[PDB]
Amino acid sequence: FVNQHLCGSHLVEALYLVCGERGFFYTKGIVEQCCTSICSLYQLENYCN
Amino acid sequence: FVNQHLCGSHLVEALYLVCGERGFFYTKGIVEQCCTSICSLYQLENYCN
Amino acid sequence: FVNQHLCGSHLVEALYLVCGERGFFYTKGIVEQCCTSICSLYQLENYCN
Amino acid sequence: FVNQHLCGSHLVEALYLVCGERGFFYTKGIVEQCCTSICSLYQLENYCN
Amino acid sequence: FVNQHLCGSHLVEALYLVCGERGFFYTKGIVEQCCTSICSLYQLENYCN
Amino acid sequence: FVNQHLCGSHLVEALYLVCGERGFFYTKGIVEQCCTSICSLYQLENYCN
Ligand SMILES: [Cl-]
Ligand SMILES: [Cl-]
Ligand SMILES: [Zn+2]
Ligand SMILES: [Zn+2]
Repeated sequence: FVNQHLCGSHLVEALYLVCGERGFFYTKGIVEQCCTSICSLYQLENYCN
Repeated sequence: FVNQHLCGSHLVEALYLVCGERGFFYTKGIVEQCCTSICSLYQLENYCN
Repeated sequence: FVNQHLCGSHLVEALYLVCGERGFFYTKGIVEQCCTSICSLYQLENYCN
Repeated sequence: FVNQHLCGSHLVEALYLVCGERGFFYTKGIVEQCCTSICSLYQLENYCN
Repeated sequence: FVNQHLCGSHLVEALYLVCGERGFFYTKGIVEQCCTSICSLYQLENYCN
Repeated sequence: FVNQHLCGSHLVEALYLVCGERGFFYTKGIVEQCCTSICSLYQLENYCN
């Protein structure tokens, strides 16, 4: 599960893009949620600060 | 500021690489510190949660 | 621009995250808009086909 | 269905690099071609505008 | 194969960040190593110039 | 210089896409060449192992 590491890298970019200036909180956590099936941008707005 | 937005993208990848499994909190306060001047990996490690 | 070439790299990534399977058209003109001032994800969905 | 999404993220960067000033067209479909099997940079030029 | 190819992309970004101005070296021998099991920042320092 | 640092990140991505499995030696001289002026795909192949 370098697979997990790789997914996590993309997830933080996606979080960055969705959340913008409010920023976000990153925990794996989230990755466990979003690396099995794709999380929508709508779903990602949920992890913004 | 398109420039900070671009820099922020690199900054969140760097934070992800350093913090890894610990995860982290991303805020404007880190962007202002590390996208005005370059932060070492040692410094970013201080923002890992 | 040196700036536009790098900015374009980030822009195509944002377009991909936003448009997903719908896909998109990248045209150098999308860059003239979104690399001078920041385009929101909402704005970018407009370039999804 | 994350492996494909992760791959698609890299493919658009490759397209960006190969096509340059020409721009390119991105489609589900191009990803199934180039994320099932590795496409050479030569192959990718086919997707440039 | 595509996964290894993709993983290598993340590996060189990690090496760039870890090595900084020293620069770095990699081979498809090192990519195989750090993409089968995850390499620490410490292990990655081994590939700096 | 933060812009040199950021450009360098994109350059390694490009070098990797071009060199793939062959690998490369990444040094200051290459960032000075390809981050002051844009390097073509042919120019990048010059740095592959
Ligand atoms: Cl940049
Ligand atoms: Cl990946
Ligand atoms: Zn990836
Ligand atoms: Zn950049």
